[PDB]
Amino acid sequence: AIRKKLVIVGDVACGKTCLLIVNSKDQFPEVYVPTVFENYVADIEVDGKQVELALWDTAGQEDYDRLRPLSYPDTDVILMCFSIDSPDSLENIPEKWTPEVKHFCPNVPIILVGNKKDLRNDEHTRRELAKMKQEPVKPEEGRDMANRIGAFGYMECSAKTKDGVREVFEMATRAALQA
Ligand SMILES: Nc1nc2c(ncn2[C@@H]2O[C@H](COP(=O)(O)OP(=O)(O)O)[C@@H](O)[C@H]2O)c(=O)[nH]1
Ligand SMILES: [Mg+2]
Repeated sequence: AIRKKLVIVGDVACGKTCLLIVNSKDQFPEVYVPTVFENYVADIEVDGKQVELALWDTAGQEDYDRLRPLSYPDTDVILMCFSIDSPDSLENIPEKWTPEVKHFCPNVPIILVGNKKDLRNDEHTRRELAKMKQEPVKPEEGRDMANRIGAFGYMECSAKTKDGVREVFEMATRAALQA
């Protein structure tokens, strides 16, 4: 079996841990975990190709800026996340996440992921953003950002509804295998 390491980064609350936890065989309600603390492994076949992806979660706060790089050694693919209900989280993609990842993970492919796709048409989300004269991120904005940062691809998903989640991890596996 081919062994690859994946790291997920992005602002706190943008859905990183939930995205990884969709893959987990075992589930544990009413426990909030800042990061996946167990050795969670994704088993993905890509055209008769048994690949095991170790999934590494990260803490996005500024307080962890000096310890977060402990997660980066020997990474094979990055999931770089923002959330579609948070224009601020997209702004931090070029300003914080891209230079940090390119520095610690040189030449490692980046999948840019827009999380919480279910919230784009959600009435409450629309109202909360609208009161500050904001709106959910549009797909064209994610595509434009993937171009600016040189990402391998841009994909949208919802850990809540599960839409797009498979594609994220299958594309991350395809990315990890090119090197
Ligand atoms: N509506 C919706 N909420 C989500 C989704 N993913 C995560 N959440 C919620 O967003 C909050 C933060 O998620 P979490 O995975 O802990 O974010 P992290 O800080 O990036 O790890 C939690 O309350 C989740 O229930 C999603 O796809 N859709
Ligand atoms: Mg988390």
